[PDB]
Amino acid sequence: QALLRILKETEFKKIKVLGSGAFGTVYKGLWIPEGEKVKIPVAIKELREATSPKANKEILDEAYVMASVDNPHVCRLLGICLTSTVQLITQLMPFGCLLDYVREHKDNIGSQYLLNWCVQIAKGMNYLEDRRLVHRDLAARNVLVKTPQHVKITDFGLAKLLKVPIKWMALESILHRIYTHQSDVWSYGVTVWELMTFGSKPYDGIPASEISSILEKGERLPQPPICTIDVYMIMVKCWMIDADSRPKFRELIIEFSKMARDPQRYLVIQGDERMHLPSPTDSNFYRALMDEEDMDDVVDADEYLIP
Ligand SMILES: O=C(Nc1cccc(Oc2ccc(Nc3ncnc4ccn(CCOCCO)c34)cc2Cl)c1)NC1CCCCC1
Repeated sequence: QALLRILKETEFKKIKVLGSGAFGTVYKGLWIPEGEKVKIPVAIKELREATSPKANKEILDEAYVMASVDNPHVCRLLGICLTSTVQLITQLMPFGCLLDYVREHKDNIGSQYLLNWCVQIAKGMNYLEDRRLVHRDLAARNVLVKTPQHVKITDFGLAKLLKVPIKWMALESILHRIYTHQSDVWSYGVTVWELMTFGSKPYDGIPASEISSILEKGERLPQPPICTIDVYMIMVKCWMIDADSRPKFRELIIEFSKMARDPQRYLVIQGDERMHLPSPTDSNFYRALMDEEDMDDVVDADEYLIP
């Protein structure tokens, strides 16, 4: 019944690799809770750096807060396994990361989807601010697609305890290692900019070492071709030097929700009205994650977790 489930090595299996980078490797696999006779599709993140049994209580305390998050726009930590390594277990998000998604589907993404994703991300970020949890690493690479209609924030927590994403960071975080919910708003603006450019790399060609001086001179990310000046001004406001003058996530939810009621007024996308995204049944990203032989008689995590 534990909110943070403590999993034995025997209670999960890594089936295939999903991704690999800085902090470690993510696998698609199955959660098979002991004696419960049920198989749950999960992702498994195994951290690169070794762990000691001493820091374990500090990791568990941090992990408890991550396991406590319950919002439809935030991924919940389902379980943890601490041995020589730290392994984290979460619900498999069967469409992958949003950064990749928008790059892939740039020809079938309408203004309605883009604006709805902005709303969902702000709602998730507002929920973390209610839990007094600064994300520190919001970016489109850390948002996951549950269905084309529904995205979720991931990769928050353990950050201060365990490469620097300079181009997403607020100026005060770069200069003084100040992180707050208002620095998260700055990263949210870069995130929205990534979505609206269908996954462009921010400040392409500018080296990370020069970013602080460019921001001090007043330079910012340019207006995405699809964005009206109403939408671009929201982004610009997220990057004000004065962190207290930036929008709050609560205010962002309101503004983007208004835009989402009349989407073609705020984004100009050629052929907008005719754009459709492949369903779970019609998707080959989805069917590639799920048509494996070992992904046979499974139960979705949201279902299993009905108390
Ligand atoms: O890790 C966290 N916190 C944290 C917070 C919550 C959960 C959580 O667990 C996971 C997070 C992400 C993923 N990945 C995926 N999950 C689901 N479906 C897919 C599909 C493709 N992927 C792969 C692409 O994922 C993109 C996101 O990386 C997926 C896997 C797990 Cl288990 C870790 N903080 C770190 C802070 C810095 C130091 C190290 C800890």
